[PDB]
Amino acid sequence: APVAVTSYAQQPLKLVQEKASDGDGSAELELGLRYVFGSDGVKNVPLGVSWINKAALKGIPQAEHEMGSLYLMGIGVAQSNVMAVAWYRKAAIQGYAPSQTAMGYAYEEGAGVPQDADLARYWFDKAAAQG
Repeated sequence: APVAVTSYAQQPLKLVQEKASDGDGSAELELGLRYVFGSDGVKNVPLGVSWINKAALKGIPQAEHEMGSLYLMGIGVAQSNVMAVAWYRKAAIQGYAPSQTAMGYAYEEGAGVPQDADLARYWFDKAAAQG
C-alpha cells in the first residue's frame, strides 16, 4: 500500500522518533509508516495512524495520500470511501500524482463520490500528464 518515500528512509529508528517528537513532518510520516507497515518488532498500527495523521494535518501531500489509503482499506481506522476521497482530494489538488490516480478510480466506481467516468478521466489524465 504505502507509496511514500520520506527523507528519513533507512535512518535509524531512534533518530526518526526524536525528530518526530520535535515536529518534523517528514519524520512523523516516516515513523507512522514504520509503525503501521513495519515488521512485527516495530509494528503498532494505532500509534502509526496518529503519526501519519499528524503529518497529514500539516498539508504534506505524501502524508495526505497515505491517510486516504488508510481510510480506503480500513487500516487502523473505520473503512470509509468518503474520508478516503477527502484525504486523496487534498493531495491530488496539490499535484500529487498517486492521489490523482486514486481520485480517478474513485470517480470510475463511485466510491466516496458520485460515479462519473468523465471526472474519472479528468483525474486519470492529470496523473498521466506528469509522466
